Amino acid sequence: PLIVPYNLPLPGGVVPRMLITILGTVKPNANRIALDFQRGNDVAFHFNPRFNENNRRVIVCNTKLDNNWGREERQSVFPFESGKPFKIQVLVEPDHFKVAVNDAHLLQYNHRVKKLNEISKLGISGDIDLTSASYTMI
Ligand SMILES: OC[C@H]1O[C@@H](S[C@@H]2O[C@H](CO)[C@@H](O)[C@H](O)[C@H]2O)[C@H](O)[C@@H](n2cc(-c3ccc(F)cc3)nn2)[C@H]1O
Ligand SMILES: [Cl-]
Repeated sequence: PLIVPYNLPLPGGVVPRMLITILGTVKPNANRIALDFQRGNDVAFHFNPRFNENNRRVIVCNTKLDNNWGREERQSVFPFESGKPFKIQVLVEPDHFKVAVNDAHLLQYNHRVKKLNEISKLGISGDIDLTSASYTMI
């Protein structure tokens, strides 16, 4: 329903209590997905499901500053399944992004980029059919 890669503007950046919801379906035989919360060219929060990294499924999270990736954070809980519909919810909290998939808490990612009100775009990329991408305040 939406064209991938998709850019969702986040007007005025993010703020605690802001909830971002992504609905879509993973393609058959998917290889990768990425969500990129961006501050200009920097990536404040990269959330990257990998379906086949050495025959393991893993989510890699990181930050990109001045074109350099930092220290990866890895989660081996892997809630996505090729061919199936999913919901990703990203709740901005004071100290971290809090991510739930299909209504189950998955991970938290501490804020490395601290100018939250400059994290003004979300890019959505990879091997999905994207149904919708939106935000609200809770
Ligand atoms: O850190 C995180 C980054 O990781 C690297 S790979 C990394 O490379 C290190 C040096 O060789 C190595 O040391 C680490 O082991 C290994 O993980 C990815 O290319 C990076 N990426 C992934 C994507 C991407 C684009 C579109 C999509 F739909 C899905 C994903 N765009 N950029 C990024 O995910
Ligand atoms: Cl990747």
